[PDB]
Amino acid sequence: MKLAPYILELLTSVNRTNGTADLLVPLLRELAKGRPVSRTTLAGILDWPAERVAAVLEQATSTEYDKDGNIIGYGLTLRETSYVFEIDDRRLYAWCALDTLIFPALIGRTARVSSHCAATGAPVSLTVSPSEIQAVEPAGMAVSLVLPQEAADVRQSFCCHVHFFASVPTAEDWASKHQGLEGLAIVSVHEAFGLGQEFNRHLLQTMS
Ligand SMILES: [Br-]
Repeated sequence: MKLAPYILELLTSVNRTNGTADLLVPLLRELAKGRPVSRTTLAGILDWPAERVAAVLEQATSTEYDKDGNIIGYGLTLRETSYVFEIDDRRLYAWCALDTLIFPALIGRTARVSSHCAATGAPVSLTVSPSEIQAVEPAGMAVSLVLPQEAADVRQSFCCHVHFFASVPTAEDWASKHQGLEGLAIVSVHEAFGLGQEFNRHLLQTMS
């Protein structure tokens, strides 16, 4: 549908803290290897002062850490979620449905994505490559969107309301019960993948 309001707010959230975009893509690529990522490793890859890496990360209040303070989750995560993101036989996870559609282009890999419909519990799965989706099951799979909020916890304000559904009508029935969610909208998974492509396009512009 008319997804400009979502594109816009998603970008404002990345652009809100300088360096977030420059750090995101390298971190996603390293996490995609399936192992925890240290702050020092990230500094090395970015050629940034440690102080700089640390400031960006402190603004990203949903970031997940392990027992050593290594990064293990930033959209893409090693900690189990409802969104399975498998790349060459490494099972990783994503914070939400839209993340699984965005990451393949950013890490340059095709992913076997699977979840369950948030309305009915039905299995859903698809193959997401940098350019396209395939093997969409069910064909009519849908995604919920809400509007991102400034200075709100990203996982609790956005990611946790952005689900896969077995169909648009199934998703729309569900949405009619959750109209308190700001900007709640239902789109097809193809529309959501398109939204991810526009996000990624703008993101790569923001980068140095
Ligand atoms: Br609009």
